[PDB]
Amino acid sequence: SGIIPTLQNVVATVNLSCKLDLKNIALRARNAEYNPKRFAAVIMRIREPKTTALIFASGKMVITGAKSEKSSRMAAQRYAKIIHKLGFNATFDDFKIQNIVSSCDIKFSIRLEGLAYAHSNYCSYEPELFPGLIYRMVKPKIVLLIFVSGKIVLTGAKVRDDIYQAFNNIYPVLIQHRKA
Amino acid sequence: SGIIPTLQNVVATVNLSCKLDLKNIALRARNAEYNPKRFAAVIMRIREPKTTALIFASGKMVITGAKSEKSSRMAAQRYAKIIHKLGFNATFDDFKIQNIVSSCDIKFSIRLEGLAYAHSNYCSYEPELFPGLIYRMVKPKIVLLIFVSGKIVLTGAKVRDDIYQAFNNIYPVLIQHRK
Repeated sequence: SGIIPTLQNVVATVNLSCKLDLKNIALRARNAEYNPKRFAAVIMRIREPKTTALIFASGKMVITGAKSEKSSRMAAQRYAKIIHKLGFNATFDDFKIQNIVSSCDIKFSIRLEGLAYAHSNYCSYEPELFPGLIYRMVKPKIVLLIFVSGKIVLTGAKVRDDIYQAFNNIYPVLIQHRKA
Repeated sequence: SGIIPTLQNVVATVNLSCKLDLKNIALRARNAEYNPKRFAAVIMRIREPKTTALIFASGKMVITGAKSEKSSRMAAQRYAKIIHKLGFNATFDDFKIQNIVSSCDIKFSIRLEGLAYAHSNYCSYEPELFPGLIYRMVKPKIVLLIFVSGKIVLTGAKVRDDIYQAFNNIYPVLIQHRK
């Protein structure tokens, strides 16, 4: 856990050109399952690197678990190829990153009460209801979760640059609220 | 905990017209303390209803703990009156609600994974990092925290109406992911 945000998860979507028989994908695929009472999609997993694909009846596919935009796109391509080798007429259309989650560690403790009451129109802190402080940044559009320990989670990014920009914005605020 | 959002906390600010001696407020006030190494403001509390005021050297005051907009304003007025009775020349200027937090309970469990992967551009779910699902609503501007238990917390509202509208918006999504 470094000071510069490390990507923890990238979620992407792609549209397959055709409707897929989910039960049959689960039957033929070596590492895919379909239990519609547990989850309304085929769950298919690749081991290296570790990702998961959620394959919906509509032909939409969600790819999750990747640690970068590049790794997300490569994973999506691999799942498409797996589905094509199973005999379905899918195409790879409209790949799009939907969310990027990241974290960092400033290595000092934060007095969350001080931060919350100094910036009450941008954040919420209610430890009875949730742990840590929720900061809604507007420029860029990022939601930060700020913890007493100095761990920071940044959510909602669509491109990496917004993650870094958001952290550059918040850092001088965090330093103002350091505690022992 | 009802289905309609109940306000849990209202945070407001007001500007006092004058700089205040924080040590002296803490000395003279029956229920106020000042420990600058612990918190950089006077902390003053009134018992009924329970609220807390944070009084800053700049003359800015934050009022917290109120359960409605009306109770927030009445509390702010009471703190101002307390400060005025202590001998400071403060005025009550620019009262403003900054945040309203609320909660409700839909009384069924939610498959958070289903909601997250159906709406991944609006929400984040990473239980290794945080509990429950964080949903950033745009219209109105509200952040919702959605828990497996069916408890919902709505944050970031400036007026009550936005809380209700945000919950009206999310409810049909939650019902789609019941477990």
